[PDB]
Amino acid sequence: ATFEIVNRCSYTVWAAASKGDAALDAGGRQLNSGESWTINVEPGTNGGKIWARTDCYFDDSGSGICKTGDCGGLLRCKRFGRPPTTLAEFSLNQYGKDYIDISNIKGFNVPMNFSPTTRGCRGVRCAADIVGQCPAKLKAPGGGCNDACTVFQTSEYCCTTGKCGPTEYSRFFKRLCPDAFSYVLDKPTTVTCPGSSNYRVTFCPTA
Repeated sequence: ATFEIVNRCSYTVWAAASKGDAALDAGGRQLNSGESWTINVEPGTNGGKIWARTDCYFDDSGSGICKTGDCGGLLRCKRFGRPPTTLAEFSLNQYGKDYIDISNIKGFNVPMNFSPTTRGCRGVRCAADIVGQCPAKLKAPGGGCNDACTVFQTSEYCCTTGKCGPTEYSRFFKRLCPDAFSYVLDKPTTVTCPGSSNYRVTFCPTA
C-alpha cells in the first residue's frame, strides 16, 4: 500500500512511520514545508502508525533528538514516538478490509488529515488548534499538548484496568477534534476502507 505523506505546515517536520517493533519503509524522513514523501507499507500491516516530529536535530549517522515524537533519537524510526504525537493509525488487510483512524490518546503536536486516495471510504481529520487551546496542565514544555495519561499516570487516564470513562481532559481533545480518539475507550471513530486501499497523510491540512 502506498501512503503519500505531505507536509502543508509552514514549518519543517520529520515524518515517522512504524508498527512499534519495526520501521515501515524507511521509518522516517525530513519534510520541508510543502514536500511530499511516498512510502510503501506491506499488506497485512497491523497496528501501524504515522506521525510528525518537530524541532529535530540529526547528525550524519541519523542520530539526534526531536522536541515532539522522538523515536529513540533516530531519524529512521523503528519504534513509536515520544508524546505528544497526533497519530494516523492503521491496520491493513484485516479479514479483507482496511481500518484507519486518528488518535489524540498520546497527545497532539501537529494537525493532520488522514484520507484514502482510492475509492470506498472517507477520510478522518483533526486540524483544530489543539496546541494553542491546550489546557494549562497539559501543555508540554517541549512543545505540543500532552494527553492526561502521559501527564498524570493514573489508571483512569491510562485505562489500565480496561475500565475508564471520559474525563475533563479527554473531553477537551474530543471537543476540538470529534473525529479522533480522545481516550482509550472512546466511542470508535475508526473508518472501514476496502482492503488494499492507498492513502495520504497531510500535516496542517487547512492552510
